[PDB]
Amino acid sequence: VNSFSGYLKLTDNVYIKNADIVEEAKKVKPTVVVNAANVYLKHGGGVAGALNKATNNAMQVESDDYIATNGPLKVGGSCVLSGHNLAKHCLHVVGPNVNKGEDIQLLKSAYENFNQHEVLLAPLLSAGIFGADPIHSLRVCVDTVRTNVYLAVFDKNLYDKLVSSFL
Ligand SMILES: C[C@@H](O)CNc1cc(N2CC3(CCC3)[C@@](F)(C(=O)O)C2)ncn1
Repeated sequence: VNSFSGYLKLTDNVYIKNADIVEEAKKVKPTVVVNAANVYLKHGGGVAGALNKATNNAMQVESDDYIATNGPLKVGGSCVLSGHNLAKHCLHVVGPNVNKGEDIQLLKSAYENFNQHEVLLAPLLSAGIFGADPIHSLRVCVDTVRTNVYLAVFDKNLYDKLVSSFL
């Protein structure tokens, strides 16, 4: 038993809700919140901009030190950093950004990072400003992640569409 409330169950291990991942995180304080990161951990907009703002920019400060030490992530890769006031940990995961021409097949590799964590609160990778089809992203999530994933979908309209088209 865990504290996630109001999710629709899609599969044995994947759950979905219409929620602001930021407000979902502040209430649940999950062990892991997933950020829709880029390789530079520049958290300017989309989910990343919203998460970072909710930490009062502490996420960005920590991220800049991480990059200064380690260099950029790989597309399809991830790193674990602090969850600040939102979660114990933040798993920064880089899905491909279609608006940069990145290969969509890397979306599966991105979701594989979730399997290193028993339970996660997460957005749909490569959705929103990353330019991928959220329905494809949901399919890859279901077909790749084996651990327990609670997906927060900000837009009520897309949420309804994802549920209604889910196979
Ligand atoms: C209130 C909002 O500002 C932040 N709260 C969100 C956003 C979100 N999206 C997902 C997405 C990141 C990968 C696709 C995104 F960038 C996009 O849909 O463009 C933003 N998902 C959950 N909560």
